[PDB]
Amino acid sequence: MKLLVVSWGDFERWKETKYRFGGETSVGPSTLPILQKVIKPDWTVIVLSDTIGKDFSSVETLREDVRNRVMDFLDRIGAGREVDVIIAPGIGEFTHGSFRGSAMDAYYYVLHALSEIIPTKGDLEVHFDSTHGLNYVTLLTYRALKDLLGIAAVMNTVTFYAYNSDPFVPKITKELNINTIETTMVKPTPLSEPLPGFDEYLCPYSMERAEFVRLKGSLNTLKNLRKEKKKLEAWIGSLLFGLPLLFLEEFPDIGRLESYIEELAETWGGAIAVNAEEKAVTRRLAFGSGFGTLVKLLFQARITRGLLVEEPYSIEKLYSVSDRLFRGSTLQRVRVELGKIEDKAIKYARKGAFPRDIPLRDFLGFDAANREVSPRNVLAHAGLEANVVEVSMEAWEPKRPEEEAGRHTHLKYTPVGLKKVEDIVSRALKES
Amino acid sequence: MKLLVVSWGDFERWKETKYRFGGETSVGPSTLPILQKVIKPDWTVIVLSDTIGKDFSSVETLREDVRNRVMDFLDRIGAGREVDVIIAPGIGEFTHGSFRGSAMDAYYYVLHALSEIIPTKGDLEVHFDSTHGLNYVTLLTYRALKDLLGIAAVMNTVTFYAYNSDPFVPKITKELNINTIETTMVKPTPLSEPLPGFDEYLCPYSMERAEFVRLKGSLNTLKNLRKEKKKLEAWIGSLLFGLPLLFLEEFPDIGRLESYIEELAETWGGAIAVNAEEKAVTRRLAFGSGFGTLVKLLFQARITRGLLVEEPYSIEKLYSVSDRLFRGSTLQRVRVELGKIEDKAIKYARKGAFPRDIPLRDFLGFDAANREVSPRNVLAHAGLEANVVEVSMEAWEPKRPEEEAGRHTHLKYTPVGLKKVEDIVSRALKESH
RNA sequence: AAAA
RNA sequence: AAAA
Repeated sequence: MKLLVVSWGDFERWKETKYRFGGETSVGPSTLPILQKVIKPDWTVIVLSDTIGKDFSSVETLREDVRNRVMDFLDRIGAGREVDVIIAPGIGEFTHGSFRGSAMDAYYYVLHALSEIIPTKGDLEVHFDSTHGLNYVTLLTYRALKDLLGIAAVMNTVTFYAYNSDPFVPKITKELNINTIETTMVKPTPLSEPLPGFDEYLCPYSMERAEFVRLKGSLNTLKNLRKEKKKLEAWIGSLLFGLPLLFLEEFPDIGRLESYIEELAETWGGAIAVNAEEKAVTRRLAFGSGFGTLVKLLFQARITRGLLVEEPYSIEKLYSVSDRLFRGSTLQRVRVELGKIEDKAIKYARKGAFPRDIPLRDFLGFDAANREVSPRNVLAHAGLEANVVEVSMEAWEPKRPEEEAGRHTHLKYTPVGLKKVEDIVSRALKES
Repeated sequence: MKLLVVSWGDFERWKETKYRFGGETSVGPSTLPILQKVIKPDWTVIVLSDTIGKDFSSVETLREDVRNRVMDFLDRIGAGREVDVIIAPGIGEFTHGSFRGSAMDAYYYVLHALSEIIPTKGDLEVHFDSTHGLNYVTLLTYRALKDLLGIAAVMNTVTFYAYNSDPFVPKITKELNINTIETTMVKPTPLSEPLPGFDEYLCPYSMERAEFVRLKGSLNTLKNLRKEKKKLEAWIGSLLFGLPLLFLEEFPDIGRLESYIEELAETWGGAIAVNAEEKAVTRRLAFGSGFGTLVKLLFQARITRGLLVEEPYSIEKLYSVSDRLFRGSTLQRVRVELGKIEDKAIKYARKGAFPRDIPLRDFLGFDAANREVSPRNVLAHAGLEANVVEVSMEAWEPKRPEEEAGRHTHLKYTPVGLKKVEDIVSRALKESH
């Protein structure tokens, strides 16, 4: 699936010019037609600054005013139906109004918007045009794209192209080439940051500190993350460190994460004070890093949702999860660890024993006086530590035990063992 | 070490205004003086475009023109002269003259320039200003900056701050606030690229096929790299996959890497045609991804050179190297592998046994089942695979051998063994890309 | 070329 | 420690 993203400023002030790109030529005031003609994208995203808004009655009359004039202009040069328009929150003192807020709200807002548009299934071919955006909006849009495509690259092949035209110089211009300024095959980069302190999800820009303590107290998100923070960090660690059984058991509730983000989102929007006479928007809450982390976490969950197999969690299923999720030395580590448990299960099967609800240490046949659960042993053995995992073999009549054992041997963490592992993986994620 | 990097356009076109930043305030046409007042950097880097220069009698009269005008502008404003100026190869047809070539030249040029500036020892606090920058130069400077800092963050703590001022609107503007648009603890990202084909180092932009083929065919770099490729990729993989013995045995020659980057950079430089009459700069050669990879490879080697030692490689040495290079489950896996060989050395020592030039499989006491060398076992055992490693125990008189065996036990790849590991690690680096 |  |  091919995707085109473009960073736009004040699209009206652009002049009639012609553009060359990929054995084609075009005439008009923007690059989008000839980009759409050569690239043939399955979908197009237009990131604009809201600061081009003129009518200041409220927030919906700014998001509307801007969307009216955008859709007018896309008709003028024929950009078709397959188009999403992200009106990011810009800032500054302009001719037709004022806009005050955190500069970084544009990143978090566009991160959030992109994370609902970019597909979570199949391979991605992403095309980015920086020709006519603001310096900071184009930079923040770029970083927001790469942050999400990095997570997408875990499960799928992701290629990224960035474009920019020859500079438009008004007095001496004949035609502007669309120069390719980047081509990269995007590296798989799973979420590798903990969830921050419960002060870094929404922050007060121009809100009184006593009023903040009031609204922070009413948000059900921060109270529900008080419980789940450690269970979610355990899942983040599962991908980063190669713990396939922890990946499955700690798999987050996607409906629940949707609702946390929706609440922080509409809480932010509802703190935007619009004065129609002073012509001045004021975003009194700013998005914190924690909002970013939840959006990246939800995106990583959607990307990997296909790998959440039905219980019980057998060796054959853990191999299958691992083969999709991990690469390099991590994948081979996990395969040797599962292979060890499988070979033991084969030996048992040949003797006609099928141990049920046996600690992994007893299954592998360990000495006593090594029951302490260490970081080293949890991370070095793909999270399959001898003192925190319980093994079960569902009894069957073997014919080819070397093939059957993997399907019939099931692993789970003991309730005590899962809390120790959560603590270890969460701590290791914070020391990073 | 605090570093300020600043993306600039036509500084002569900018209007006088006021800037707010970190409690202090500033009158002037540029953000740099207040950025310096508040951040108090140890060194400042200004990144701007060739396309500002006005003298086409030579390519070196064109850079000293831009440099002189930049030096004069720093006098006009409060800014100090403690600065490096990077004049990147820009594109476009302007009134004062024309500039043609690959747009991606700016990326590779700035990457190269920054690799010679960014210190390869100590922690790094990096501050990046994009207010005055032009779109592509700023994206490409940001990109090149992050790519090098990611390699730096393997050995040292690196923090990245990014700034952009409120947008400027004529006469409405009283004071432009300088916003922080990024604050990042830079993740350790070792190089995960193979060296590409000999098509992708220098390419012809505007040059006859035969003249290019002559220039390409004159490069010592491409001939040497043909044979050196696999050892360098084996080294790249050692950082990525957690193979501490391969890191030491395959540590590249910095002199040769320096030599390859100088040659390709001079070939590119010398292929710039400056037409004095009709005011035109044509860069007849373009940099390829291969140039970028080499610049990054040398930077990573400079960053890690402090870990290298002479040929006898002890378990204690592999421990201390691993604890600097590796993190997460990769580090913990390496320590378990070393721990196993250490614990076997302790056992041997208590018996008064000190085996020499013995295969690791015989050292650990293995079956005759599996002699084949597989990617699975090479990558899962931190490259310490039983059929490619030789153990040597330097004889001593033990008293507390649990603490003594580490220094007196040494690991070597066999000549056959090392070639098997080079293939597996090289192939795995190319399959993972 | 601080809204190609 | 069936390369724990």
